[PDB]
Amino acid sequence: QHITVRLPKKARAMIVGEITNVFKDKYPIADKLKVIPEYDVIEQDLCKLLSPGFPKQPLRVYKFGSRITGIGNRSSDLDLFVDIGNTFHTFEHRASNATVAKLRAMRKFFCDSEDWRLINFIEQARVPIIKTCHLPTGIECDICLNSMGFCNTNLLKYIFESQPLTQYMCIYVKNWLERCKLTEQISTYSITLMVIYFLQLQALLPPIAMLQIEDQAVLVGPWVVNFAQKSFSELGLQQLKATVPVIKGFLRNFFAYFAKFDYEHFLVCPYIGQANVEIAKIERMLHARYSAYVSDNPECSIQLKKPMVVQDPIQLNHNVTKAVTKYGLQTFVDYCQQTAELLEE
Ligand SMILES: O=c1ccn([C@@H]2O[C@H](COP(=O)(O)NP(=O)(O)OP(=O)(O)O)[C@@H](O)[C@H]2O)c(=O)[nH]1
Ligand SMILES: [Mg+2]
Repeated sequence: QHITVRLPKKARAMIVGEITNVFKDKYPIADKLKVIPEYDVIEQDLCKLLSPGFPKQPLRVYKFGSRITGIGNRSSDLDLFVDIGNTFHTFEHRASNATVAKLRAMRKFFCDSEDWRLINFIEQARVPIIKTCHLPTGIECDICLNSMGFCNTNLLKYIFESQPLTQYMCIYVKNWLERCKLTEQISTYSITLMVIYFLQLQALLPPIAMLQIEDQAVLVGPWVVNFAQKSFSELGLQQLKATVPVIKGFLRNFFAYFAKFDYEHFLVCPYIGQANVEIAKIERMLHARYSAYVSDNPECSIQLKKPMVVQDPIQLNHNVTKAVTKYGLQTFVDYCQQTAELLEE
């Protein structure tokens, strides 16, 4: 514990190499993948496959995840939420056995169909998923019955489009995480929220709470999933031109910030969007819907007694890094420190 975990060579080679890849090559690819014809085919085939099994039931498919927000690549999976029976606005604190049952019933169709290959069936994840290759396109699809990802995907799109610097940084840190082999502890989504929070502290992104001042709210259970698509100019937020030197400097400060962050006392909190949000105080700073929810359901409050706390800005009871261990956090912090050193001018 007294020794820093050495930054893996595969990451080191990417950092000391020019960041020009993302600006010139990976960004155009990521932006194209927000919309391609292949997704239409997948959604159609999913409807063709499943609606026979649920003939008299409403059915809609939603695309979400890294491809749809604009930080994906060629090899990314496509994340799909299949809503059977208009469950969109229903929130399940934990995947209900009925929901698992629904997914199990859906698995059979992928095994018997010719256009699909069942790759994996994951019942015991936070979000149970069917992992299946859409053979006509070769795209690996992760199919779930949870609407929240679609909702926070629409928020990230608004953020990325309003402040492209955010998207460049998420592409960079996503690749960094993969080269550091930290994906088992710190997910792409977690680090996306950390980029967003870091830029909120630079007065370049709004607190999400400032986009949900109600006058109306769209809810999934107790969570407010819509938001006002405010002009950044009416928020006084300047929209930066992303240049290689601008991205490099913000990346350097991003890594230095999370290298020195106090994870024992503070949490990453894009909902509040302010510095030094205390773990001991966050639950009283959340609004009436959260307060009422945990009052009646104390067991569903955010998990704060964990090495690393990164709060989802919509599903406010979700610590996205709740799985990070003491040593996983140490590794992340050590890598951030060495990365910042390598990015120094
Ligand atoms: O803790 C989590 C993880 C994931 N998600 C939601 O699930 C989506 C897909 O989750 P994901 O694990 O596929 N992460 P993603 O951003 O797609 O990146 P990649 O590694 O390229 O797949 C994310 O983009 C979020 O919308 C959550 O809402 N909470
Ligand atoms: Mg994904």
